[PDB]
Amino acid sequence: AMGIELFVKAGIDGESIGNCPDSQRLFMILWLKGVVFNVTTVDLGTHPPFLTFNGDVKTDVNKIEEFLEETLTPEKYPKLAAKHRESNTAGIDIFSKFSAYIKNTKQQNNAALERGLTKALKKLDDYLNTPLPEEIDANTCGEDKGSRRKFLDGDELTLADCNLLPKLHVVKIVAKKYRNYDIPAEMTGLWRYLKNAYARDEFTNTCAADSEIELAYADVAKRLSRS
Repeated sequence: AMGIELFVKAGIDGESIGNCPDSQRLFMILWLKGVVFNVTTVDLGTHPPFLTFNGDVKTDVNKIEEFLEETLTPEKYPKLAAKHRESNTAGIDIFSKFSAYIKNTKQQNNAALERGLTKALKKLDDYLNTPLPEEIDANTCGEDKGSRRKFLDGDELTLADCNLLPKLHVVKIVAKKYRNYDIPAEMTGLWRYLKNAYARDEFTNTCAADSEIELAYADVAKRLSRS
């Protein structure tokens, strides 16, 4: 861990964190590992974020994630992988559903696309509200016999969170700005998940500005013009 330089996307200001979920993903991982590293916002354009370890460039985001978990190990660094297989697949279809929802221009399809995103969101809400086996044994579940854990896998942030949280945040900001869509408040688990993230510095200080995210989708998202 002698040399760790992280190159994330830069915002319109040229210095701030720009909208790039993959960037926030790796940023959060390094932060949660407690390792010494440097961040440099650069104009990556369409190029993905990357990092250099001891001068050697690392590429991909999934491959970079595997390297960091395999290199920064106990006892000096905490293992950040999720213990439950289900935690790594919750909400995987959300971003895809959201993108098709906000990229649509025909009003005749809006309703269906919206239900698509909502259903994807409810599945994620369901997992977060269903107590994990540990909580059931521990009797760590609420009076509603409902899960009250803070994140996907448990009460500690994991690689699954570093991957999902940035996309989920983007979905919330953009879908609201360009469709006036709100993640229903009845999805108590999902909202409790999001609020917990906003309380942790590792997500807050690695997060792009609401205006930055919105401006980023100004061309991507389309207005429901055609019937």
